[PDB]
Amino acid sequence: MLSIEEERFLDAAEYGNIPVVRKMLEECHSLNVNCVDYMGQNALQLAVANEHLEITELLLKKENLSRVGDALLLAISKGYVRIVEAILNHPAFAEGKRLATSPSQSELQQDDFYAYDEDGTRFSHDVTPIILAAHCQEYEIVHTLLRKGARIERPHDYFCKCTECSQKQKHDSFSHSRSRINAYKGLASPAYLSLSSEDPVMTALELSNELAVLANIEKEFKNDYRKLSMQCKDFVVGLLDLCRNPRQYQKIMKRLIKRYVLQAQIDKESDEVNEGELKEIKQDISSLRYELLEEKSQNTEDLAELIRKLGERLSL
Amino acid sequence: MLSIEEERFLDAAEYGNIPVVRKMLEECHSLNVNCVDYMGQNALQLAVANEHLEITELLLKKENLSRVGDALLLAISKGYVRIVEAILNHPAFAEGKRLATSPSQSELQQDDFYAYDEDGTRFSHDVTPIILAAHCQEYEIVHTLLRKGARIERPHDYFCKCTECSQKQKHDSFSHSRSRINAYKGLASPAYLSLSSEDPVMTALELSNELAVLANIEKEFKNDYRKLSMQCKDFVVGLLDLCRNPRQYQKIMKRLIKRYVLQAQIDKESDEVNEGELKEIKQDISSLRYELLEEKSQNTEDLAELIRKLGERLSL
Amino acid sequence: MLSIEEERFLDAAEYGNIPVVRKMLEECHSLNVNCVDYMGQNALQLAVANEHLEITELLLKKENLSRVGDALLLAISKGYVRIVEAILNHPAFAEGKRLATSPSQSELQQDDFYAYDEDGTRFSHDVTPIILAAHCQEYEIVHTLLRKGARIERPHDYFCKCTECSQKQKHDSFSHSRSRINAYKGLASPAYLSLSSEDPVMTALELSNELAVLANIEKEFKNDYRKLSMQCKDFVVGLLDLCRNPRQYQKIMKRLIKRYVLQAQIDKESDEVNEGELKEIKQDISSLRYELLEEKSQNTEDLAELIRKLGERLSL
Amino acid sequence: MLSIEEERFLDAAEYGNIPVVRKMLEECHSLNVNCVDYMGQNALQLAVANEHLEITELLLKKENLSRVGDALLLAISKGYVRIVEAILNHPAFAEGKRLATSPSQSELQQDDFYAYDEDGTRFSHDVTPIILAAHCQEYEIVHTLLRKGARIERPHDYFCKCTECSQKQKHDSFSHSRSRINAYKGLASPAYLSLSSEDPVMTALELSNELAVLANIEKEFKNDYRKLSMQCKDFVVGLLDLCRNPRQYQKIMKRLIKRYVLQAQIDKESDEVNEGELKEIKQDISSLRYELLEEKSQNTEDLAELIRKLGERLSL
Repeated sequence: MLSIEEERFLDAAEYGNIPVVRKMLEECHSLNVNCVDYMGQNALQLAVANEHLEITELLLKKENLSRVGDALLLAISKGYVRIVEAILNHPAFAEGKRLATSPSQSELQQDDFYAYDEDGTRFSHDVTPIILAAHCQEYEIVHTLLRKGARIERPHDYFCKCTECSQKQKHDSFSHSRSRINAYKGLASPAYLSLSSEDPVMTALELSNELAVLANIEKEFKNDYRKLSMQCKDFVVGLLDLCRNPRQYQKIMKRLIKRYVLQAQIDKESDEVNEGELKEIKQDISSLRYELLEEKSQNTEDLAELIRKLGERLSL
Repeated sequence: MLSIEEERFLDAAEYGNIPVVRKMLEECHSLNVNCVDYMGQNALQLAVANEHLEITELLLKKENLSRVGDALLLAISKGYVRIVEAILNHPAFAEGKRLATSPSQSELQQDDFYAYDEDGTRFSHDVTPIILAAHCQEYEIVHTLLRKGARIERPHDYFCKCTECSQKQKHDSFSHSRSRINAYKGLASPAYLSLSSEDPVMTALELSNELAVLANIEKEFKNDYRKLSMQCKDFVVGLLDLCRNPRQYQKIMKRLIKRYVLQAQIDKESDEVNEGELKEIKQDISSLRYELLEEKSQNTEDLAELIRKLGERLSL
Repeated sequence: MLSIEEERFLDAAEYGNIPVVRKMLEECHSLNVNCVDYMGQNALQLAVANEHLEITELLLKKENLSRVGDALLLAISKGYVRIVEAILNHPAFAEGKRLATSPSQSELQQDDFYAYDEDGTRFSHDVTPIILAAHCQEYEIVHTLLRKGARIERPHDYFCKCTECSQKQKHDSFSHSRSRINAYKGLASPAYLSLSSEDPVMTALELSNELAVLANIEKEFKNDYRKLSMQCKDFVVGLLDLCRNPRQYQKIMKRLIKRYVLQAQIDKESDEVNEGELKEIKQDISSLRYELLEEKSQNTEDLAELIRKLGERLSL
Repeated sequence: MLSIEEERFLDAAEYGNIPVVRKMLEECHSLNVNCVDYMGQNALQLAVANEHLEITELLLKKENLSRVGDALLLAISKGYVRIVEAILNHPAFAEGKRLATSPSQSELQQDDFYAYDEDGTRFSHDVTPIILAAHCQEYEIVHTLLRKGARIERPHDYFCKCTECSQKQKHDSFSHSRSRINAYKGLASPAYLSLSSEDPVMTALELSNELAVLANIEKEFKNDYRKLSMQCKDFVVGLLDLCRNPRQYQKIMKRLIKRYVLQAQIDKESDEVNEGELKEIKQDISSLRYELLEEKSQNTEDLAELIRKLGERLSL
């Protein structure tokens, strides 16, 4: 099943045995990168799912064997930012990986024998931030390149083929659950009020259909909350006048962008507390533990070298 | 009542005085392992109930005097995993201790003059994980050997004798509260839908009796939540078709196992916060405190040795 | 108002500048122990109210000037235990300070120009644990000596004089709010069911009066919760039989003591989280900060001494 | 967009790279203080909004380029105290900056191209503590100088001009939301009951107007809660008599000040937990990480110097 070195390396990747991870990796043994436990653990997914930044850095140093897609979906599926910046600095990125032109075949950084598929066999990596409304990740993605599928309503060329394949329409309502959350339309492309006011007529035309109804009604609710929240955070008369309707308009829009984003980040920081955040704090404490103890052992090794030098001097 | 060394050793076992625990244990005094305070504290139960992993390792190094049963029931009664792996690596385990063939007599790793009996004088150690739905501990136990009592409904050979003894039927309803929680039937033996659908008829036949009624009704509720939750996490048509009803079936079942286990672990990590987790964090901080301070004292001792060597050189 | 050394010493007593507290105290300046800020802060009350154990130890080393009563009432008014054990090891204790024979005059370890009076000008120190139901502090106190006022109902010798003085009857209902909470009657003196069943008739005789009514009704509720909770945690028939009514009786009573105390400590550890616990965690982190940084500065001082010795050797 | 040193300095100002902040600042490069990211981040606002006290100290050491107004509004908008004391020790303060005599023009320590305006283009810095009811900050401010606008009801000299300018009346109701919260009237100027009883007639005269009604009704509710809370915390008859109506009166008022402030601080410390406090704890852990690791690297540098000295001795 599992050798001794595999269990050492996997518990090291779990619990922040960072110098032990070093002394396992820089030894040239048959290290067997991508060892999987009873579930999909993959020795890197554990490092992402437990806030181990430098372990992910050391694993991305070895670009021989990896599974980067589930790693990025873990790092976005929770509120991590540093791990996302570490994963995006990789030669399988930087205008090498897009989302629009893609068949049903799987490949590198598309999960197969996955630990978990997030939400579908055809599922973009810019869909996970918007369902979670994580803003800074969308800054990073749209600053790279806006990754939106630009969904289409029945062209019937190859869309009818995928309609005849399987339950694609769940992914259709899911793709419309992309385009109307707070974070992307608060960051997409200017005159946000125009796009916000062109959404709910389209989702009511979706409500002409009768399959996924209440979800689209909730999307209309979210659009209404957007409109009211944009009407709330206004002080002077000109703010209200251009919320009702050149350079000053774009300045006022950027001001309301800043206000809505910062009040959304305040509203995220006034909630209850999940246990995963305490899991992250415990892993921080354990990483401090192993780093400080084994670098103190390195200090004792340097003192032993100095003692050997002094003993060689005293023997002389 | 208590000597000075006993109070030192007990507060050391409480609060993570790990090098003080070392300098007490490796001295060959009359150390009096298994000293008990005002309640059952036992100098090891404090280490388990306060997240002190290395103290439990050092105490399991001395296999002279111990009380392992309450230690394992503490380590499973809370969400500890490392302490469970430390306790199970012990010569009172590894196919040396089973659960089925057992009389009413107590023995080693069966608590007597206990700090606490968990739920009964005849109570298996694989019952505590399932009431708490801790998954990884059940992976470890069933990977050792599935430990289920395989309960029986009135054979009247010796079961009638224990019926005439005492209130065994509370333990009967308790033993049926084992077999229907999420974690074990999500991990027992394949075609989980068959076992889940054979449960509620049997618990309705229990509802023919009128002693413990609402508990069995709640078990039927939990089975219904299982069935609906298994119907939720499906995407393609074949998933729904084999949830409705060879190799592909077993693959689809393992996929749904992975999905349900990971969404259950996400649902555990989105709750409120008990104070015992902050107790664990405070004990982590205190363990860091004592480790770093007294190993820094060891560093000063090494520098004092180097100073004595340099003074002996300068005197020469 | 405040000199520079006073502000240094007060912020040191707040935030865990433990070696700075050392280098202020062991210097023989006019240190002015008991400096008070804008409110009652007293340079020791800050150490108690912010979890600074070693600072309280160093302040109790200097027994020249102090204010111990408010310190003990802070340490009991929150859930501290180590600070209580540190304060009780003091020559103003250990059968030197009692609670029954006491006039209205204030003295040492009775607060005057206090930061705060807890609940009254005549208020025992064993009343604060029972309102908070902190168990281990009551173990320590009753193990020293049970400190109960043994309240009396209208003797009219000097009780009528204090009745004619002021609103003593608020303290009368408060003194009856001592004697019926979970922790003391779970730890007072055996046959707890007898005392629990003799309480509510007496509090109904208090309900014959009409001043503080709903409080006494709530005390009767708490007594009912006690009786039902004692009826819950029973397994064998003999437990129920002696809960209904020699050596085995005392054994069964001690078993139910252990069970009720441990389930009460579990029920305390499953609640929501107040911000004061995070204040304690932040003060732990700051204490680690200042200890590790300034003892690392001591290590650099020792290395500078070794460098001076090596330079004196190389000059030779 | 951003150079390499700018990204290094900004992530250092975020995450507590305190010796890296030192080695960036004390190098005499074109460091570009006040670099702004995608939103207003300003390299100091990140240090304030993430609990980095020594980074704010090092940034206030360089008084060349700064933005102090948003820094103080961040430090007061959350519950920080040490950062407020660090910011107020600055030559743009100490009776150099007032609040009453001020036109509509912006200047130093008045935000422009701000990250965020808190509540208005004319908004005093003593308004943020009272809406948050932070007590110690108001002690510091009123101990400097009470900063209240002393609002006026229609003088029509220049007040009518600002009435004709814009929506000033939102700031009028906001300025009345200053003067009636718990913290300031619990700390303003004696006979608090007189001011508390002169408030609600004035806010009912505001309720003669019909624009902001329910807010003023809530202010009357808060005044009623004040009056009832002051009536609660009384024990002797004289306390009730002077709450109903010389030296003893002022003593009793100061006693009730102490009692109400300390019970308000207890009521703040019994709430649920926001995630921003865990953000502060994570930043404490990361600051400990970088400090201890890079000062341990300094210790290794000192040992390397000692090794070079010993090698020069052994070569001799």
